[PDB]
Amino acid sequence: SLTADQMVSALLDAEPPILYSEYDPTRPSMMGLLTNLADRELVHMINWAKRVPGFVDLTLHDQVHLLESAWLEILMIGLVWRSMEHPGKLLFAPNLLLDRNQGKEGMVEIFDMLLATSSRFRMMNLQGEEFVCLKSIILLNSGVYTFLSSTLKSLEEKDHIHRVLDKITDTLIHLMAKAGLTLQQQHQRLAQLLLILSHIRHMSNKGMEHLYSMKSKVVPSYDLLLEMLDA
Amino acid sequence: SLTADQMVSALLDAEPPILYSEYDPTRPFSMMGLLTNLADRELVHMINWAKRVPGFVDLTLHDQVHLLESAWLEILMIGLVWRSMEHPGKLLFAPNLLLDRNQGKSVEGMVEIFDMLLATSSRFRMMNLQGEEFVCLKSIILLNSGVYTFLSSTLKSLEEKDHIHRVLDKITDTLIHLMAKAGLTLQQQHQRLAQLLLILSHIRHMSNKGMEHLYSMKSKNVVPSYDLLLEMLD
Ligand SMILES: CN(C)CCOc1ccc([C@H]2C[C@]3(C)[C@@H](O)CC[C@H]3[C@@H]3CCc4cc(O)ccc4[C@@H]32)cc1
Ligand SMILES: CN(C)CCOc1ccc([C@H]2C[C@]3(C)[C@@H](O)CC[C@H]3[C@@H]3CCc4cc(O)ccc4[C@@H]32)cc1
Ligand SMILES: [Mg+2]
Repeated sequence: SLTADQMVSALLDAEPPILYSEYDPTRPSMMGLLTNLADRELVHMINWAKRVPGFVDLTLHDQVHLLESAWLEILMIGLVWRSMEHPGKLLFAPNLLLDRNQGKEGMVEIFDMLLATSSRFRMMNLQGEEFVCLKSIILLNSGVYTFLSSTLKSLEEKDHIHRVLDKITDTLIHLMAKAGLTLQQQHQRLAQLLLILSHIRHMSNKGMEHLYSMKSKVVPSYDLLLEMLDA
Repeated sequence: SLTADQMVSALLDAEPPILYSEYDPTRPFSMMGLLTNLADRELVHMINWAKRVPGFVDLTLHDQVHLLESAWLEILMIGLVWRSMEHPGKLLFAPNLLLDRNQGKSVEGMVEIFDMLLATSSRFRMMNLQGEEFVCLKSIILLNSGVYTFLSSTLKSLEEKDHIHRVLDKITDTLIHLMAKAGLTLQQQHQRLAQLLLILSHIRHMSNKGMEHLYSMKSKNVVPSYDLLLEMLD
């Protein structure tokens, strides 16, 4: 029942904080810093996911499935968003801005992919309001095709998810109309934004490939995610 | 310069044929071998199709190879999902190779992917995806999949990226026009456009999982090389 303006207000209000890397800056490695940062960001991501309109209407199992599918894409879109005003570098945290040379485990290709994404956001002059919409779309869409369930409940859950996704589409279009874009510019920009999400999916897949290769007891389990969502 | 109708006409005409699996149907019924040979032959036709997608051959041959390298398995997959739409619970790899979920388990690499593909065809059916929309989506995959990974900012590459995005914009216009022709409201148009493009993220995911398996095989030419793709495009 939320208006487009109310949807934007809700998403802006739900935004998680920007966290810091944990290292003492007076002291003279990187994977441990990034892993600890991501570990702390995931806790705040669960809080954010619960404030995305329609997300807590789903079952806890479906909430876990969506977050299990989307968490690294959500970390990556956040990283790209905070790196937009840092050409050629990635702002993992305010105290951890790395260039491509510093990027050289698992980042041989991904670093450049992330840089290219932030470059594209810059080319498009992506707005904060648009960004939070995109991030919510990732949460709701990434796992919606892989519930592996044809129960009556699951059919209803998928319908709900797509209704909420439709509302966010309406909201994105509304933001563009507010800005004075023509109808043609509106549907072109909508398409351009959603097509970037495929690239973010690609980057997450490559990132998840590395995390699994580590064989470190480093990918959040279903049961960990379930514990956090119901806490 | 193409109009929306002309863009659709062009894409419909560029459509590759549906190929058959190569096995003797009188012999006892090898699945990965059959599927690989099928895909090998499909890829040859895919290159012909790609060259007929408006705007594609305007690109440098290097950039054409890069786009196809990025997109080819996605394109095979959306093709598969399209020709499986009217076969719930099954995948029509070829007209003489219709596999169900149980048979899917006989296929290495498909423990999760088979169900993912089925879910996509189910979603296409629920949306009543039209042929005109399908060819638009397939062209979008070709142009979009590799456009952020050129790893070049030569003046030429800047121009190539702009061109690609202008063509992508035209296909967006074309999709919206098809929906308007069908009498959808403006709200329904932008909702459906979004629904269609969001499925492309799932298709990328499936391709990445498929590519993971192909690389795991450590089989020469089971992933087409850059030079193989270049030889076919040229
Ligand atoms: C969350 N806990 C439960 C599990 C730890 O997950 C992690 C641990 C480390 C990262 C780092 C390290 C990588 C995966 C590299 O290898 C290849 C891509 C890297 C990503 C990039 C995205 C990203 C964004 C962030 O803002 C913080 C960390 C990271 C990552 C990302 C997620
Ligand atoms: C093209 N030549 C140069 C290289 C061979 O590429 C191949 C070889 C075999 C396939 C098969 C086997 C798989 C990858 C499984 O493993 C996991 C996903 C499978 C995909 C599914 C998509 C697909 C669609 C087709 O219409 C024909 C084959 C296939 C594939 C797909 C592509
Ligand atoms: Mg704008």
